[PDB]
Amino acid sequence: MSSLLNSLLPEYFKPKTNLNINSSRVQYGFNARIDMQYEDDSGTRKGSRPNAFMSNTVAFIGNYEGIIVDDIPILDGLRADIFDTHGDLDMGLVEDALSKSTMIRRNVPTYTAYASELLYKRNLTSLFYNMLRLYYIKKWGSIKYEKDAIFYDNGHACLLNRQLFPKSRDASLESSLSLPEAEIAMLDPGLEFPEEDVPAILWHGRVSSRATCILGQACSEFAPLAPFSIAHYSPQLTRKLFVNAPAGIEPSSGRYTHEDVKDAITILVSANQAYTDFEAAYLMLAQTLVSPVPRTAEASAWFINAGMVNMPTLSCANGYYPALTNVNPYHRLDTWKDTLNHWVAYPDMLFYHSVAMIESCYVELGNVARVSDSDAINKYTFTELSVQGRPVMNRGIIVDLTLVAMRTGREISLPYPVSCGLTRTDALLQGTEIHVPVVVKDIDMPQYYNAIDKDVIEGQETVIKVKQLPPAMYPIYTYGINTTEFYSDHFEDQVQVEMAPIDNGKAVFNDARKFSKFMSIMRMMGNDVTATDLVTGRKVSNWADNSSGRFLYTDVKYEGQTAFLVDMDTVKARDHCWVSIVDPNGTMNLSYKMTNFRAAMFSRNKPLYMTGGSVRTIATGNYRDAAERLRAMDETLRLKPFKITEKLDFRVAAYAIP
Amino acid sequence: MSSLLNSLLPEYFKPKTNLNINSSRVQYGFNARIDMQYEDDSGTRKGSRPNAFMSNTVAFIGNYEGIIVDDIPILDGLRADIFDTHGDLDMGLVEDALSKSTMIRRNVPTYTAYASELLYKRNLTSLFYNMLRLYYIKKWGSIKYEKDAIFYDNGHACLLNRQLFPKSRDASLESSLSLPEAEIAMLDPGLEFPEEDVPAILWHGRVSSRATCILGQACSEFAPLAPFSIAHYSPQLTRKLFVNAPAGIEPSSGRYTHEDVKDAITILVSANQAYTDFEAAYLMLAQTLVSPVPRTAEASAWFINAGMVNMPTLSCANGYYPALTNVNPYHRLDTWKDTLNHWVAYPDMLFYHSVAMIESCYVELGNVARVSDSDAINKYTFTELSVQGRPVMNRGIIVDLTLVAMRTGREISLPYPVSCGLTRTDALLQGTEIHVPVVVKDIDMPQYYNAIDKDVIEGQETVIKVKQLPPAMYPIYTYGINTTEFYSDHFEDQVQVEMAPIDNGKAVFNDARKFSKFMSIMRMMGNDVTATDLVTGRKVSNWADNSSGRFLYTDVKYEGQTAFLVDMDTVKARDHCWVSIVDPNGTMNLSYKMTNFRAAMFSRNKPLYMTGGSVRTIATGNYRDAAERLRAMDETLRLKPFKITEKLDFRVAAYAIP
Amino acid sequence: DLTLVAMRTGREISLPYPVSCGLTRTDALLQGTEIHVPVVVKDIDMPQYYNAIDKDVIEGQETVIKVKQLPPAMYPIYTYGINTTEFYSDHFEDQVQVE
Amino acid sequence: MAPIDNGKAVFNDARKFSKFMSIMRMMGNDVTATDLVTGRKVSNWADNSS
Amino acid sequence: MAPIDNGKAVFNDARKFSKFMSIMRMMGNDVTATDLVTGRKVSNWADNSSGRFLYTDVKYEGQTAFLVDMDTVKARDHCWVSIVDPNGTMNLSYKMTNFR
Repeated sequence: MSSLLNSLLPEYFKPKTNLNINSSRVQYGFNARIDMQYEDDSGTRKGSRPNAFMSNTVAFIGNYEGIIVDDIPILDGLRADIFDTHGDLDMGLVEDALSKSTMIRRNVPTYTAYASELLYKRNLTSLFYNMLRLYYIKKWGSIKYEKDAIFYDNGHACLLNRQLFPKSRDASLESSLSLPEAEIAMLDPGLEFPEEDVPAILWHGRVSSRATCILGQACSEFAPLAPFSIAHYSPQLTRKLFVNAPAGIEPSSGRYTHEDVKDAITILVSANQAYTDFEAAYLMLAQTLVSPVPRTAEASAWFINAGMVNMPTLSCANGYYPALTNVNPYHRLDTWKDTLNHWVAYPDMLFYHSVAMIESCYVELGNVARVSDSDAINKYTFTELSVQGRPVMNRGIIVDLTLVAMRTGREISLPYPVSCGLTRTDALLQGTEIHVPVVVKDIDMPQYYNAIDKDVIEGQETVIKVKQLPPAMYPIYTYGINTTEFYSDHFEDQVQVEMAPIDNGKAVFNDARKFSKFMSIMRMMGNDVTATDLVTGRKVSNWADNSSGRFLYTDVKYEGQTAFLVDMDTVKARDHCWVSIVDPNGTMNLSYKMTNFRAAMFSRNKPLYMTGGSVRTIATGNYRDAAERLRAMDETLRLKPFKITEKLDFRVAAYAIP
Repeated sequence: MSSLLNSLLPEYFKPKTNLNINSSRVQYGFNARIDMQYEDDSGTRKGSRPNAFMSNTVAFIGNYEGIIVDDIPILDGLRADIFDTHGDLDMGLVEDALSKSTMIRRNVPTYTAYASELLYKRNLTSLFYNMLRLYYIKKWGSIKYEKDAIFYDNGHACLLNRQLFPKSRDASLESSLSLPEAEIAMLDPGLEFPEEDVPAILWHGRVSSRATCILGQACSEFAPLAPFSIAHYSPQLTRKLFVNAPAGIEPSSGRYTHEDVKDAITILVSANQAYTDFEAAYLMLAQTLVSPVPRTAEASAWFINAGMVNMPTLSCANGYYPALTNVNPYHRLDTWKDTLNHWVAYPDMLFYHSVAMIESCYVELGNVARVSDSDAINKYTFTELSVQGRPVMNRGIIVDLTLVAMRTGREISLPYPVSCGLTRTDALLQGTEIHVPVVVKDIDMPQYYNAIDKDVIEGQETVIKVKQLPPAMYPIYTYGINTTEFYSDHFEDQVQVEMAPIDNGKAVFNDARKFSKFMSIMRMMGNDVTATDLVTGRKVSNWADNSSGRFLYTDVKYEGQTAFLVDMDTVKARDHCWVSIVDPNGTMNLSYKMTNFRAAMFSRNKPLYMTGGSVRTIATGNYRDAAERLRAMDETLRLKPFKITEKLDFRVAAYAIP
Repeated sequence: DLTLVAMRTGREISLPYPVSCGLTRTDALLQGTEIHVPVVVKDIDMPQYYNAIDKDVIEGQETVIKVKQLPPAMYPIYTYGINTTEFYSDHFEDQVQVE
Repeated sequence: MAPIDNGKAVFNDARKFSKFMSIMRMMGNDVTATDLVTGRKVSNWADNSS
Repeated sequence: MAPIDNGKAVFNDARKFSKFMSIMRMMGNDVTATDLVTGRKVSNWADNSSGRFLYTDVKYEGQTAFLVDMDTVKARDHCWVSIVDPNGTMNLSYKMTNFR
């Protein structure tokens, strides 16, 4: 769904057609200008940060596994006459439709019996999913995965790719997969009984020598060596695949270019009228394509256990009964060919749509994790209250699109309630502390991180405990579309806090909200302050994340209640503007303004520049030549948003109906 | 009748087409949120179970035996001209109709004489019944039956499959039956005198190679090895079967799929004009598709002796008189094709219609068994007063439909008073003791159950004496639509047990009604209560079921005087998500509230999900409006043009609609 | 073929029965791949003009031309200036100003 | 208190800490608080008269 | 801005080419383009004294098309305004004050 994911990008940013990705890691952000103004009891001070880079990091590494499941049928592309006055498939009219379009009327009773059983299981989403993955393996087939490389690196702790991904070796993306080929047989017209558990698809003219090899490899098993996002393990779709081609198919060549895969997809969709089936596969890949690099070491807990990708079962009966597919197809929405027309024009735009989607999900799960398990809307019952359709199960895409609705605060709508794709909320839905394996870089590691072994040596491999899941990403593209108090991602804001009395060289902050505001100010001024949690006896630091220049309360790494002892004597000066002061006095007022946003992308510690021309808009209106909006709002999936209502605690988040 | 069985299903239940059954046991039910409360002089203790599963276990096994009986003729199908004003065959118009036809002139006088006997032989219910069973045998053929498997187990008593079903070998449903084929001869139109005691049917065009194999096996003896419900014992319907098909009958293929049986049925109903015959066969199979696993150990008395199935004799004389069947048939009700049209569209919906019917019957036979013989509407005379027709004998479908009418509280209407199918009320009307076999687990069994021995070592085969039949199923689909105080299936309920501090926990229940509600609500709260009768000296436990989680008064297994001593310092916490009664003092007040309902099904201790399209309420009007429409768009290939439009680039072309 | 004629003339074509028989022309178009047409050369300076497979070819050699986009096979003559487009430029009056 | 906290409560306010510790003693409960800054301990049972 | 195919942007028009190199000079980016007709390299940094670009620095009267090298854009003088990668329609609004 192009028009949906295209809306998530910020109004100032309009990306160009091509993007030459040449690495397994891409930073994306913006260069903003901050105009700070400070006032306290001592006096006033005015400064200005001329260039500030706020960015996340996203990679092409994510452990996933495929399962074949049975899902709903997509009834789009079938002729409009077989459907009655309502949006329902009548078997009374299928008998009539097949009868009028043949001379041999002996086969009508047999044809109707088989058609009735097959039409209620038609889904080509799994075939297009694999065909799309083959396109990007050939295009970006020079990305290197080194086993003894770094995953996260702060200075105290470190995670290697040996950990998080065991049973892996060093390989390029083209060298990862060695796909076998399934038998692409020809369906001779005259066969009366459709062979069971084998799909048949239509084709335009002669099946090319290259087109055979693509369809053969798309249906086969995926068995990777290196952990890659677009080369994840998938079960075998089918053994055989019939093709009702008037001209006979040619034998498989063995080799194909990425350009040849586009020609295979464009023909397969046009012949079968499977435009809505492609839209499902497009959204399903947008989830998987890229995975987040964690903000802090604790945010690696999300990516330990392998998330399951629900691939629908491959079934189709267009090859057997080509009478059912004619020139007047049935569609629910009039904008039902937009997603394919967008991809075929601008293939590399999927990267930006993928980054936009996975950001929105992992940002909002930062809030859902902090919700107490004694309210109406909680981690267990947030999807069920949101959805207003009838899917098979609240899994895959339904979970992800619910989180996008909660982020943007708008009603998202799909034509069919499809439940296919990655489920992320697995690490969240379990009342157990997660054991992230880490490497010790400095001797003073146990003071900061909640480590098992309290005495360590540089080189030792230990384990750290994570109870509450912290935010994996900060808002960048979705910055200021709706501002929560937790992130505090405002354009303009006036922070007011009262400074605690400095007894010896230490200031006690008993309250939780005041402590968050204090360290948030001192960070924007650019003062590396270090405080001691009195309950646990572990040191917290506002400079936890360098990439995103902000302080979240989850950097304390202790759910519950505590009091902090801030060290006011050892306040280091890392980055100093003219605003920056060391000695606060009385009531601290900081008023900042953010202006002059401009998007910038970094890859392999150099600037990554966009190539090609400017993207012209392709989009169809609500009506072509349709008079009355026959609402048909019974079967269509609808996802209602939730607004965060702030309360006194500040540690707990709460959702309400707007 | 699809219509009346559809209304039995709950409002929240939204069924889909396909149901992938892969076992011989299904736990259908619903998930509800129970808000329990315990109020006392000391204070209130609140609990909340967010997902409480109330289930009824249903199996695919059950001993049945078919017998060929004489039943009324179904006159729906014959041309409307030969019928008089009253609605009976006016012989004289038959002789007129045969004379003005395409019949051989020398046969008219001899055939007209036979008409008086042969035209009143119209009942195809037996053939359609067997052909429906062949459809489901080949569809769900992979289900297994093990000999030494657990039929029932409640911890104390165990009942194996060897006990109830001797002469039983372990085998799959597909490998159970080995059906021999009956002769399908071609009717010679130039036959001198019609052969009575040999049925002759009509057919459209040519009898296919597979249709011969299906009709051959349908009119044959069912001799099963494993006691399956859809493969029970049936006698040989007929030896030979004539088929008036001018196009010759092809010889038997040998093999056929489940889709080929649907092809055979749709041709047979259409040619013979026998839709009311199919409606009778649909309701027959709805009774005897699935049998309920007994709720308690002593509720196995219903399934000891084999209940007889009444199959009406196969008799059809359409082959001899082709002229009398045409396109203008005589029918009583206008909605006479609705039952077939429903089955062809949604075959797997019969499973839901079957469980709805047996749950309605076995619930009502529960509270019919607890009435004294000295009454107006009693055990023996509940069918006679309800029935306002003229059936041959009050058996089969009449007894099952009258029980459904009592449950729902509505008027059930059928077009013909047909008396065919299973008779359930067999063990009830006998009014004698039934001896169910049991294998013991513990050594302290015969205190609880009314056993034949008083001391029994573990692993011994004993006998339980059941006098009054307890309810076999708890109401789940019919929950709080026609509520009785016996089952106590309310949304809101409360009980007030009155105790004084002078009593050291010990309470005596003089009343029987509130004893039942106390013991039931304590089990929702997850507390194992063990009462002891003061008069007799037996013991009862509220934990006497692992499906519904309720206490019915028939679990006492004795009718006498009510003096139940419950000691409230021996209450043990058994389940999870439970409220604790540590030490009560004064008057106790228990209460619960069920708020929302969500349909759930379980199989092999895993969730069984419904897949496929959205099932609609098919009406007679929804198809014949498309017949009124006719697709009246004159079938004329009108090709509309597209004017090319030039813009800035001129290299690429752009087409407009006008 | 009838729907292409309807686009050219700009009128509504009506047949009594929706019959689907005859030649199908749109075959090489829908494939959307490169086609390899054979050619015998006359001059030696051929492969500058045509997108040939070889860069130097002696006269009388059998070579191959790579055709990607299909050029028009016929120019409009009978349908000249009835439904005019700017691509063909089949006007009665036309002018161009080179500055 | 929230369920995420495993029984442990921090009293930032001094006024309601006094009322909590006092009412718990009427109810006959021996509470022993520990100061986070200094590291001393206080017990509500510090009298046998009032 | 012309579409950057490989690492090269074709400027067919004469006026648009003059405005492009005039912007990139004020930002302070030493851009080098190749005249396709003559086959000689033009540079916007021709005169250091006067900080502006005239069209006569091409040194070819007549009509031509320029192939601008977008990969080899050096950074001689950088203010905070200065960017290397232009995208779509470029707008530059400057004000000159405080002459001495």
